[PDB]
Amino acid sequence: ADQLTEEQIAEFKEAFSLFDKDGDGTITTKELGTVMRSLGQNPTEAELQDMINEVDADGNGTIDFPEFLTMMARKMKDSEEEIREAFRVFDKDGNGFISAAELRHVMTNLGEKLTDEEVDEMIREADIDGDGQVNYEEFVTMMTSK
Ligand SMILES: [Ca+2]
Ligand SMILES: [Ca+2]
Ligand SMILES: [Ca+2]
Ligand SMILES: [Ca+2]
Repeated sequence: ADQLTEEQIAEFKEAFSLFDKDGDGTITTKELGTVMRSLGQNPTEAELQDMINEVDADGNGTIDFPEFLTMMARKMKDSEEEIREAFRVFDKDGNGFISAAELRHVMTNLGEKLTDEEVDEMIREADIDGDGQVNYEEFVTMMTSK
């Protein structure tokens, strides 16, 4: 159930507005296809009717904000949870920080051999305050939800 602040809904409503081109508050297959053709996609009509249908709670044939949002919050919510759970696997001593030895050790046990250099590269494309570690905040920014 969408608890959400005023900011992520400002994001979700923007997300919606870009789909609802003529602004009548609902997204049609024709409006969905346009967006998707725009982003380089190649869908069929049967495909679009299929997307509009799994989210069309009231079966009227178009997606409205309420319907759009229920679904976007469920997604966003499943994602935050799997990123939260992933953090738990790397941070094996619970300190709230994933260190190189942590990441290295885990990668090894995960079916992957990495060098000292490679690990530092990973724990450095995420590290925003040069301390040699990735905390949950830094981690969540790397794994932008999904
Ligand atoms: Ca519309
Ligand atoms: Ca609907
Ligand atoms: Ca740790
Ligand atoms: Ca850090």
